[PDB]
Amino acid sequence: KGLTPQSQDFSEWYLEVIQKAELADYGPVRGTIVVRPYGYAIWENIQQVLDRMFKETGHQNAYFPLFIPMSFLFSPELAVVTHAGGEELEEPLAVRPTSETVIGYMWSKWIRSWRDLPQLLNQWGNVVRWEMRTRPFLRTSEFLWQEGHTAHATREEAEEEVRRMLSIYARLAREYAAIPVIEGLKTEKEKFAGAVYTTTIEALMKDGKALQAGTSHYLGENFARAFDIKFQDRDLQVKYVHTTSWGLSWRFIGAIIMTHGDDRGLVLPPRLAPIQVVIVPIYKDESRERVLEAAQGLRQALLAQGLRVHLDDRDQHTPGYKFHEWELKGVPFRVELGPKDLEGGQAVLASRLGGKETLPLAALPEALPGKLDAFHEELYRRALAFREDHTRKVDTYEAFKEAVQEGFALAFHCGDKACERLIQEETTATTRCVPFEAEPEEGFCVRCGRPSAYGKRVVFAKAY
Amino acid sequence: KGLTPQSQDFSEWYLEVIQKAELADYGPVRGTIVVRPYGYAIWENIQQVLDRMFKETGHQNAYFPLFIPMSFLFSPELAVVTHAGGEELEEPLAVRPTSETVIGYMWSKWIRSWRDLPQLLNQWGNVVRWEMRTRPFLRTSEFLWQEGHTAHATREEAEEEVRRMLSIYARLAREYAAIPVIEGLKTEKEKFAGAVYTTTIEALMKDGKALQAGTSHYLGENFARAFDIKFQDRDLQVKYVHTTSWGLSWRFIGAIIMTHGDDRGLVLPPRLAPIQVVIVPIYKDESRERVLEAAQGLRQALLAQGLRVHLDDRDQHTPGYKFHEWELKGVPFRVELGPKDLEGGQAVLASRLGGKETLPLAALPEALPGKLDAFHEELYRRALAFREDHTRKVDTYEAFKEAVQEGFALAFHCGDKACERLIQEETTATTRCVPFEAEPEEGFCVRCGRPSAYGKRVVFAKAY
Ligand code: PRO
Ligand code: PRO
Ligand SMILES: [Zn+2]
Ligand SMILES: [Zn+2]
Repeated sequence: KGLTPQSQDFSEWYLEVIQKAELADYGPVRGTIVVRPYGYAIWENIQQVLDRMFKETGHQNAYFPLFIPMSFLFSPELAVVTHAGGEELEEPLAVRPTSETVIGYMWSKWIRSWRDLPQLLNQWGNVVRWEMRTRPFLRTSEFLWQEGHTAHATREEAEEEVRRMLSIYARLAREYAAIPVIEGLKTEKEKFAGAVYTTTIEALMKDGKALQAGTSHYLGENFARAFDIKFQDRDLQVKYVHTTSWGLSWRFIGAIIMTHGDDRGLVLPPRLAPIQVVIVPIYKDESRERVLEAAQGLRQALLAQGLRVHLDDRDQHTPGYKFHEWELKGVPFRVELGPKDLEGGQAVLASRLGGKETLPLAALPEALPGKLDAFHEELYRRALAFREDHTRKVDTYEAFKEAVQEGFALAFHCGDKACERLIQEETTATTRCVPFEAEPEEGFCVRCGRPSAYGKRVVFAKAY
Repeated sequence: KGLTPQSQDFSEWYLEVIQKAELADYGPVRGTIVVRPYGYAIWENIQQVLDRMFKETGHQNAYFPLFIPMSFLFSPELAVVTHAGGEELEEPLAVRPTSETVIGYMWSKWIRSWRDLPQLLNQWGNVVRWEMRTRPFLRTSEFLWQEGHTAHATREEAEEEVRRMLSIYARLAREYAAIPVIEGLKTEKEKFAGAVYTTTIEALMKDGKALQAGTSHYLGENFARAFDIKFQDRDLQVKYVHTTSWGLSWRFIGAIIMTHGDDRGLVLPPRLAPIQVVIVPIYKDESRERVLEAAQGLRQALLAQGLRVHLDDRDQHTPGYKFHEWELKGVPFRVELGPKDLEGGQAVLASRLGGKETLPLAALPEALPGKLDAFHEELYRRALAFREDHTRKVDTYEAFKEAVQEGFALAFHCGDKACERLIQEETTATTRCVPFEAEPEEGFCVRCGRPSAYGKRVVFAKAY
């Protein structure tokens, strides 16, 4: 019995694919999950790519405390520790749901003058925002992520940092995850608490719902003032720094799953997939040697190409079982190398996106690289296609209600929080972002009729 | 205030070098510290080296929960969360002090047959073991580490795993940290709670005190039976699995500090140093372009050699500041590139171990690799020498008392926990380990006079 098809019950599909693809399981504590190897592998690949980009932009990792003094922030989202060291604590401690306060506290002492700027930090680690309904990679009390924090002398430098980091997320999304996104500003109601403004990249999942794939905020001098973070400038004048904050959690994995997955299971993007090419040898005692020798040789030839290949040499599972598992886990390509095919110097190259073809083993190494890129380009093409097919401009609240049932709704909004909150209360849909690049338009609020704001149509959609 | 020399007050020297090398700082919560970029970079290299070794030995990373059900274990060590989701928990959760239980729980349901073995897992993350007084990298409530957990079908396979890992640790210490260690067994009184036997690698710091650089435990089937972790063997019979456990925390960093640091600050082992060669460009307005062009050229030449080089062209600090900084931070080699020397195609290459010499930029790329290797060898050499000069066979408790005041004391012990405890109560010294490879000797306990156990002399010392 297969997975509950996407069109049947998308939600139940998602959970099942995660279990079957062995991406994760559920821990003994409600709301907490354990990321199994295969799943962790995806995370590690995302860490690596992001790290490079962070480093190339002059950022450095570090590590701040897990516990934060309540004074700095019981709110529901918080997991609070009231007892430690056997005794009850005078002031309870919050397990970090985010680290801006603690970092700010530390910057207050490290920063003295322009010589201590800019501060370009990043932290890979966990955080805790309490969750009851456990949904691997989408809803979990605890989750892993990357939270970058920076401090600058000028406002201009900070704002450039925000967009720089957002773009890095968009690039990871597009060039590495084959997930098309939309860059823009969150509305006042939707921004990060403490930030003057929040930028974001919004993606559209296969079930028509939007998902924020990453975020970068301009905190101005809000945290600087709160945590007394000032410096003496070259002009001998003492000023407040301007900080920024940017993060991307393993929710990005859920994005990968709900964007490219199908009724057969996962379909991982080549440039982030732990296994780009699995090799399943087909043989009998008589040809075991000659094939494994030809298989391993391929393995080595592929490695030499810099490809992430995996030789499923397991001598205890039918080639079908293997084939199924790798299909379930979304391995881009699969090479079935057997007796008869080998004899002509060829083998069969199965594509996860569908199709097969017997090619010459000697050509595989030179071919695969370019094929993987095609595979990636195709994933993106379809995703784009899907979005185009699920995006609609609306001028009436009746058309809007229809649109947010299928995907993205481009509506005019007055800009009033109460009006936007009403739209969510009635249709459950929210504002995703006020796109940076969008045809400039003026009109009237699709919900209250009053004159539109933002000078362009806002992206609306039901979101995760 | 300069660095309190080691001979004056080693402890104050340590706290001081850590602050001055900007390795870490104290967080807003007691017993908490923040690892600064430079310090974190050290940890990263350690992660990378250990990761490669773990992977080459078939281990895969995963990520289990931060929270552990209290019933799986308020002990002083624990940091308990009693409130979450805006209400008081009916069952207070414990912040993991170690991931033995949860992983066992998971294994209970993941393991069914011998097909599901061996289970070779590793996790990189944080744990919390409440601490009152805070001492960077040695005593902190929260600390980062790597904890390996494996499950095996046979007892032999488990024990081989145990030693395999300890050896990897030992290799890390020796070949990478240039820190000589001693592989042996912890006595019954000093083993890991829940383990059959605990192996370890003991190192001697420059203050004559011992320090555990890492441990590997044979848990037998204690956890397996406790969490009902069994499998159906090939012989159709159902049996318990045998599990191991091994860890190495950022305490290893503290080891690197107290093993090679001098009165001038840190001295980092080349193979683990974030920056192996730093290039500080000294120039004037009329010579900025020429100096920087050559400096960058050298940077690229060294990178090409696979060396970790850094070009310090910060505008927020002067040359004086920098040279002092990199000395404090312990960079193995320093390259002073100025206009005059550049005219003759030269620069000053200074060694952290002491030395200077104007050399032609063209020879540096080809010489440095070798020089670094020598640097490493030298560090190790001295470290070996230091230990030799601070290890002493003792046959009397009086001599014992003297030896433990300088370093290692090779004494005979009855093996009684009571006796061993008495020794510590009296001298504060502890058994570090009963070395695997040591000259076989029979005798009488240095403290109670009763016949000796372990068939060899037991390593004693005052430890961290
Ligand atoms: O939680 C957030 O959205 C910000 C950005 C990463 C760190 N904190
Ligand atoms: O704490 C210990 O010693 C074991 C080994 C690492 C995980 N737990
Ligand atoms: Zn309106
Ligand atoms: Zn005794």
